[PDB]
Amino acid sequence: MEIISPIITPFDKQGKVNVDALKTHAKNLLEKGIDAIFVNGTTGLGPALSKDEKRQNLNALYDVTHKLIFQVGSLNLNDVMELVKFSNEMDILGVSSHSPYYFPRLPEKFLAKYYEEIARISSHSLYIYNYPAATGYDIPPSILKSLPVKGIKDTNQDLAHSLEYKLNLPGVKVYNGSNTLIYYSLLSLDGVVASFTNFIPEVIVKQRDLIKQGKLDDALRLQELINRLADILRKYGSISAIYVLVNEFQGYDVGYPRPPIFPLTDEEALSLKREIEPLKRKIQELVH
Amino acid sequence: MEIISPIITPFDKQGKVNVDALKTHAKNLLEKGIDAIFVNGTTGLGPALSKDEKRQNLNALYDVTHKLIFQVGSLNLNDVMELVKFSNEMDILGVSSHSPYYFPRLPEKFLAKYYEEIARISSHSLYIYNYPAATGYDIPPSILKSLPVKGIKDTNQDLAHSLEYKLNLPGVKVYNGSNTLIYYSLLSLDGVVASFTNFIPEVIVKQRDLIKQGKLDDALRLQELINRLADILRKYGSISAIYVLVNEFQGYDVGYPRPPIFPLTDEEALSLKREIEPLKRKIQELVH
Amino acid sequence: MEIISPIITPFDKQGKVNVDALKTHAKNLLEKGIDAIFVNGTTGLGPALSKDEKRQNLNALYDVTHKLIFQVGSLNLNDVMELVKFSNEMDILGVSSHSPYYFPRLPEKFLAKYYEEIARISSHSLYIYNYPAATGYDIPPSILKSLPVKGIKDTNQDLAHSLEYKLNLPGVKVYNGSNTLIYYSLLSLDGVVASFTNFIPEVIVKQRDLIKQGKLDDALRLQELINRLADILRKYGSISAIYVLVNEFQGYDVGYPRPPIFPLTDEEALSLKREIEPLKRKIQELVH
Amino acid sequence: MEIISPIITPFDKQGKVNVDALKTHAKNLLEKGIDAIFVNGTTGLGPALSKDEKRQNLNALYDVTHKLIFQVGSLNLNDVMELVKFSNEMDILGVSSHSPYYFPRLPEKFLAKYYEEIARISSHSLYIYNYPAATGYDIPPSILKSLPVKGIKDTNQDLAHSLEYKLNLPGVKVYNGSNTLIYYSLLSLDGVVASFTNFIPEVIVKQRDLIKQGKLDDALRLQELINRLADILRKYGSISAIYVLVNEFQGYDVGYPRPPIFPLTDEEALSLKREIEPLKRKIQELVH
Ligand SMILES: [Mg+2]
Ligand SMILES: [Mg+2]
Repeated sequence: MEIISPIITPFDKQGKVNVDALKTHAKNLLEKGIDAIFVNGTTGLGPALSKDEKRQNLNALYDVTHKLIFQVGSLNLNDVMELVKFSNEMDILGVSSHSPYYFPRLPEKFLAKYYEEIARISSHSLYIYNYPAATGYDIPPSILKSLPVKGIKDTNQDLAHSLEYKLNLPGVKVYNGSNTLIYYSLLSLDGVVASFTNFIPEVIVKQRDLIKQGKLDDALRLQELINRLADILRKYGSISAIYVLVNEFQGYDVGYPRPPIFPLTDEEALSLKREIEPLKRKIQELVH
Repeated sequence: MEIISPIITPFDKQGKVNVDALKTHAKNLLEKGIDAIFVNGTTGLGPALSKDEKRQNLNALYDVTHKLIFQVGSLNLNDVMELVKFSNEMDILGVSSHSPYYFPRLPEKFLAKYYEEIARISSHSLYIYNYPAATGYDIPPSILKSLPVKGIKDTNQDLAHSLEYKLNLPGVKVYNGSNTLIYYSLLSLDGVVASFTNFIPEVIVKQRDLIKQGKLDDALRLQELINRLADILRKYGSISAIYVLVNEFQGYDVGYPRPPIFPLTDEEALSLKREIEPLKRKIQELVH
Repeated sequence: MEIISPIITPFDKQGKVNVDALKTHAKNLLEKGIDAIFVNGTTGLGPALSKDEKRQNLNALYDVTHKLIFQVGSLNLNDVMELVKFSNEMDILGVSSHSPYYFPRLPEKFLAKYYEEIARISSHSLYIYNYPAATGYDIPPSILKSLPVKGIKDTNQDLAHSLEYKLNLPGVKVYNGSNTLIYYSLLSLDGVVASFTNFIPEVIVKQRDLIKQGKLDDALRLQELINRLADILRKYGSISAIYVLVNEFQGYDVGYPRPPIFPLTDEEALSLKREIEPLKRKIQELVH
Repeated sequence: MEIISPIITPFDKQGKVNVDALKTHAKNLLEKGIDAIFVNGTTGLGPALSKDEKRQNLNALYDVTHKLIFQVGSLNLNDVMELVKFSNEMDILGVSSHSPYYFPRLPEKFLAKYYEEIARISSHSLYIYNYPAATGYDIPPSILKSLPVKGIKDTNQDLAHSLEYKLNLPGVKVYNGSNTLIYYSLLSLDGVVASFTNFIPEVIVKQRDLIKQGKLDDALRLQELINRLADILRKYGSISAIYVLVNEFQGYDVGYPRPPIFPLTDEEALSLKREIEPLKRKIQELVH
C-alpha cells in the first residue's frame, strides 16, 4: 500500500518558489515514511504554476528522490508537450495530467485527444489525475482503455468510483486522493495521494502499518481524528492551512502559498492552532 | 441595449496568435454595429492565454478601437497585477476579471481579497466577469457592494440572477453572457456579451434595432433561430465551431482555436456546415 | 397571454381541506383577472393530497369555473388512472401530471410509459407539469413528441428550456412557472403559472395588461418588486407564507397549509408582514 | 456488523400487495442470516405505499419476526402519526422515517418539527432514514443532536458522511445503504441496509463472516462482483430488476413492482438474465 504525497510548493513572500524549502520538506517526508511524491498536483498549486515553475520543481526534487510523478497539465497543449519532452530525459516514476479545465461543455473527444497526444510522445508511464470537483470533468474508463495508463489518482469522495477503475482497467494502479477516505483506500486500492501527508505523514504511515498488522480499530480511530481536522481546515482554506501546519507539526518553515491562494494571516494562523490543539494532542498520543 | 462581443483569439496551426486576423475580425464586427469588444473572455480563450498573449491581444485591438474591456484573470495575482499596471497606461473602457478558478472550496474572503487587489491598483473602471459554470464560484453582491464596480458581465442561464445585480447595485451596468437569452437581456439589462456576435453580429444588432422599434415578435423569431443554432454547436464544441462559422457567415479566415480546445477536423467542419445550412438560409432571409 | 394560478388548498387546523375557502378564493382570483386555475399543483400541495382530496378539490372548483387544469400525479398509476377516468366525465380544460418522483435513477422509459398510460385513457387535453427541482427528472421534448400534448407548465429558471418546448413541439402551449421570470414569460411564451398569483393577482394581471400596451418599463419595475418579495418569502417557506399573504393582501382567510408544510407561527406571520411592508407599499402605489 | 434488509413489497399484476409472498421471502432472508428487516424503505416502495399498505406490510412481517424497523414517512404528518400510534402497540425494533420530500426549498426547521412530532408520540426507538438523492434534503447532526435518535440509515455514496454521524452522535448506530460500499461499511460502521440482500443475502452475509475471520481479500472479491452487478442493473431499473433476480437466485416468485416503478417485460427479464449469467456463476463458485 503506497503512500504518495502531493507535495506543496513553498513560495516566499514575493511569490517566488523556494526550492531549498521544497527539498528540505521532501527529505523529511521520505524519512517519515512517504513512498513517493506527486509533483505539481493541486496541493502543489499545479495549475497556478508556470511551465518553468513546474519544471524547476521536478529538477529540485530529483536531487532528493527519483520516485516522482510529474504533473504537467495546462490549458495549452504545446506547453504540456514541452514538459513531456523535458521529462523524457529524467529518470522518474511517471508523467501525469488532470483533464482540461475551466471551459464548460467541451466534447468528451477533446479529453481523449488531449491524453492521446501526451501518450504519443511520453517515454514514461502515464498516470491520470482525475479530480472532477476541480476540472468539471470525470474521465471514464472507456476513454482510458485505449491509453497506456499505468496509474490513476482519483480525488473523489465515492470509493466505488475508484474501485471501478481497478475493475475495468486490469493491471492499472489506483490511488484515492481524499484525506477523509484514507482508511478505506488502504483497505482496497493501491494506495493514497492525500494532501495531509504534508503535515501528518507519520499518522498516515501509522494507519498503513497498523492495517498491515491487522489492527483496524486503531487505524479507524486515527481516521476519525483526521476527519475532524479536515472539517476545521476547510474554514481557513485547506491548502493554505497546510503551510501553517507543516511548520507546527514538522518544525521547519515552508513559506506561504501564492494568491489567489491567500496565506493565512498571523491572526488566522493563531486561531487555527488553537482549534486543532485538542486533536493534535490526541494524535500525538496515539502516534509517537 | 449594448451589444458587446467577447472576441475570439485567432491562432495559426502552430498555436501562435494571428494578430492580423484579429484586427480584421474586430474591424468587421465594429462596422456591423458591435458596441464594445471584451478581450480575453472565455470565448477569446482567456485562461488558456499566457500573460504576454493577453497583453498582445489588447495591443493589437488597441490599433483598431478604444472600445475595449480587458480581461486579465489568472491563477497568479502577481501576473494579474502586471497586466493591470500595463493597462493603466492605455485609454480603454475598463478592466475585468473572472474569479479564481480550478481550486475547489476556497473561502469567500479569498475571492474578496483577489478583487480588492485589482481595485487597489487599477486606474480603470472595474468590470466583474461572473461565470459560475466555468470558475465554480458565484460572486455575491455582498463582496460587490464593497468594490468600485462599474459593470458586471454575468454568464448565467438564470436571468433573475442577472436582474438581481441591477436591483442591488445601483448604477452598475449589467450584461448577460448567454446566447440563448439575448432577446430577454435586451429587454431588461444594459446589454449582452454574447459569443455568437463573432459570426452573426448583424443578426444580434438587428434584434436590438427591432426591439428599439417595438418589433418584438420579429426579434423573438431571430432568437428562436439562434437557439436552434446553439443546440447544433454543442456537439462540436461551441467555441471551436465559432471559428468555422466566422468564415462561413463573414467571409474571412480567423484560423483555429488552440488544443485542448481542439479545432474541428475537415470532416467535422463539413458536417457542421450541412447541419446549419437551413438555419443560415432562414437567418439571411430575415437579416440582409 | 394567459395568467394561470396554481391555487392553494386551504386546510383547517386539523388538516382537513376547507372547500368553502377554496371556492371563495377562486372566485376572487377570477374577479381580479386570473384566466385559469391549475388544481393540485405544487402550490396546491398536490403530492401531499390523497386521491380523494384531489378529486374533491376539482369538484369544488367546478362550481366556480370550468377553466381548470386537473393535476393527478401520484406514485401509484392505478390511482392516477382512477382520477383520469373521473375527470373524463367533467367539462374541464385538461388533465395534467408531474413526472414520477422520489425514486432516483428510474430509466427514462419509465417516464414515457407513465405518460403514455395517462394518454391512452384520458379524453381531455394532456398538459405536462415539468418541475425538475421537485421530481428530480426533466421531461425532454423527445418523450413528448409521441404524446398528444396540448400544454406544458415548466417550472424552470432557464427560460431557454421553456422556449425549446415551443420550438420542438409545434402548436403546444407553453407556460413558465417561475415567479421571478413572469415579465419574460409574458414577452415570449403562452403565459405563466406562477404561485404569487394567489396573493398579488392584480400585480401580475397589471404586468400583462401593461405589456399589451407596450409599457415594458412599468412591467419590469413590478418584476423587480416581485423578485424582492420572493427573496423574503423563501426564508419562511414560500408556500406557507402565501397563506398568510392571501389574508393580508386579499382580505379573507384561507386557513393553513398542512405539515410537513408547516404553517407560519403567529410570531413568524408578524415578522413576515413587517418585512414586506415597504414592498407592499410600493406595489399598492403602482397597482391601484 | 449487522446486515439489514430493506425488503421488497411483492405486488400482483393488478398492483395489490401479495403478503403471502412477502412472508415467504422474509423467512428465507432470515434463515440465510439477515439480522433485521427494514419495512417500507425505498426498496419496499415506501413513498408509493398508502398508509394502509404500510400498515399491512408490518402486520404480515410481524407474523414472521420481531426484528422489524417500521418506516412510516409520508407527505401528511397526520397519516404518519396514525402509523406511529399503530406501531406503538407492537413489539418491534424501532420506527423510522425519511425526511419530507418533493417540495423544494423547505426551511430546515420544517425538517426538525417533522421529526420532533414523531419523537413526541412514538414509544419506540427512533431511526432516521437519510437519503438525500431521493428526498432532496440531507439531515444534519444539528437537528439530530436534539432528538432521541437510536440509529441512522444513511443511503449515501460518500462514506465519510456516514462515518461523521458516528463521531458526532455518541452511541447512535449507523448503517450505510449503498450496495457498492458494503465492504467498507462492514469495516467501519454498525452495518448495512443494502437492497441487494433481497436476492443475494448469502453473499453479503458471507462478506460479513469473512471479515469477522480477517479474510478481507475474499470479502473484497465479492464486493467487486456486487459492483459489476450494480452497473448492469441500472439500465433496467434497480428495484424492478431485484424482483426478477429474487426468483433467479432464490427460487421463489415475489411478483412485480407497481408502476410508475414498471416491471421488466418478458424480454427485458431475459436480457437481464443473460447479462448477469457469468457473474452469477462466479458468485455461486465463491459462495455455496
Ligand atoms: Mg499600437
Ligand atoms: Mg399477526
